[PDB]
Amino acid sequence: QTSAVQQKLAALEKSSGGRLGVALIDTADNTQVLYRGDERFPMCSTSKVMAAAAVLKQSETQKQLLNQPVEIKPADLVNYNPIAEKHVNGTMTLAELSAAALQYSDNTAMNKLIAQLGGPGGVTAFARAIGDETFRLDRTEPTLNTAIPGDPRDTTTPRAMAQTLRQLTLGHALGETQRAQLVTWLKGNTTGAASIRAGLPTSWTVGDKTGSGDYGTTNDIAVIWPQGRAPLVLVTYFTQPQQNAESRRDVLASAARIIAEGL
Ligand SMILES: O=C(N[C@@H]1C[C@H](c2nnn[nH]2)c2ccccc21)c1cccc(F)c1
Repeated sequence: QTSAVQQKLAALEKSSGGRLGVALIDTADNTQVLYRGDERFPMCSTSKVMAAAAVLKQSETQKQLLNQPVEIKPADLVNYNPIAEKHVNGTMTLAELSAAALQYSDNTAMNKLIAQLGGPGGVTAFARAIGDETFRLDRTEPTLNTAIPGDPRDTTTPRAMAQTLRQLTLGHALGETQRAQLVTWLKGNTTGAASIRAGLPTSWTVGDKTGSGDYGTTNDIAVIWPQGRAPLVLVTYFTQPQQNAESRRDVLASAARIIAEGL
């Protein structure tokens, strides 16, 4: 069946020039709204949530892991590294790398998380261990953002990512202190005000992780605490036909607004 909310999302998509994927979980009743919910989309930097969560999981059996120093060398810098470049020829702890990856979208920090997990397949292995059979990470930064249409590498579906984000932030995939740390990091994101947040009432509290890539790929995944309501989990993925297409964060805001008006 096609719901009123799904028809509004289809109209938004038709006027956007691209392909839109949405998954909402409303934890008030566990109901879900999906739009292209089982189609694959390139995750881009939204995958940084899975990598940070995997390191948090490791830290449950290594109390000092998040304080372990990691060498940052000049060769480790990639294309966008606003935090890591200040520490070249020095060190950052895994907590510092996680915070930089999540809150500033630092790509060198992401690569250190991936290396701590043994490579992209270690992030995928963590996803499988928490019940996500869909997520796949295949490459490091920056090439995981190529976002080529039809390419399965570094993709997931909106339904899978929403379920996983719920388990990580509101469920019990992580220990309680680790879940709280992940939520704190997401709530402190610096990059998200133009994306899902821009479509929601301003009184609501949001933690989110954005992503952007080639093909105008514009993504956001969020946990939302509405005024007077149980939390929502919302994934909005968007990608366009031309490699050099511009970012469209307004499309993600519009999708979130449609979702919020449909509650
Ligand atoms: O790594 C890339 N962009 C990051 C992704 C990161 C961000 N965007 N939205 N959330 N995080 C960000 C922020 C500022 C500047 C660059 C970047 C990329 C994109 C296309 C092609 C490519 F080979 C790499």
